[PDB]
Amino acid sequence: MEMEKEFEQIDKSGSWAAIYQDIRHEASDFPSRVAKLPKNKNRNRYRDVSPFDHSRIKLHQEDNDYINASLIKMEEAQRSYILTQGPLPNTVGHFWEMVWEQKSRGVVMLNRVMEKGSLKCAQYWPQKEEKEMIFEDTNLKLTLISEDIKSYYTVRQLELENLTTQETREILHFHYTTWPDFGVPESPASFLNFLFKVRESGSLSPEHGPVVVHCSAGIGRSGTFCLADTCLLLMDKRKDPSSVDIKKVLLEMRKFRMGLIQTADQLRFSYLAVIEGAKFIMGD
Repeated sequence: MEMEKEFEQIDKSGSWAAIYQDIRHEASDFPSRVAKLPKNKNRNRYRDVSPFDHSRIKLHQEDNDYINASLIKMEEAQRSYILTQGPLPNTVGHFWEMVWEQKSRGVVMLNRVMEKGSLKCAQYWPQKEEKEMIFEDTNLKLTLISEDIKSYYTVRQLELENLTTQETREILHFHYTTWPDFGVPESPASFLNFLFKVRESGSLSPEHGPVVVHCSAGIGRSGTFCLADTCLLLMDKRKDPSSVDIKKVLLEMRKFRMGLIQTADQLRFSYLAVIEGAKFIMGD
């Protein structure tokens, strides 16, 4: 079925939970043996969220190459994304090592450091120009260059230096600051505006390594971001845009990382975002 009318049919019939459970039943199951080794327990935020072995990002290190991060490679859309958890106190150095080694231009953050009175990720970037961060375990230096605070999101320019080679690179930090503590946003308008700002920066484009996207576990809000982006790109590429099946796209992405889209409310919100976004692209 098309999307917008499949949407009203699920709303009127109140069957979002049943659609979402079908997705959970059909989703791929692949091994995650490296994630579960004892030496990696303090490298995982949640015991039930792990990267598959076949798609995990490897650090270029001979001691321990493990990080909780996955490469989602979308062949028809010609887009790649790295989805990862919010860094932990003992993985902030690994996180920036990955950004460096994978040649990423942008980092997309969809959570606040504290939510619901608890810490959802480490304070992994500097908050003042004159107070830079040094990660001694991976030999990197990170400096805040500039910051632009808007009503729904903040964009930062960061400089990452590889202290071994003295090479430097500019990284863009796109921080969506207004996702509510409970539930999903009422309108997708600010999320779409945010997606378009990431796109306009070049961070999603083939002349760079894959964008790095995270929330707390790296599967819920993070899944909503890449699912919406990929669905809108396919609608631009194909002769028949109404052929894009958001459930099929989601199952394809779940071949590369488990658990993408965590609730039926996130599934409904993803539909809404693609539907509204397809009107603004045009023709408009």
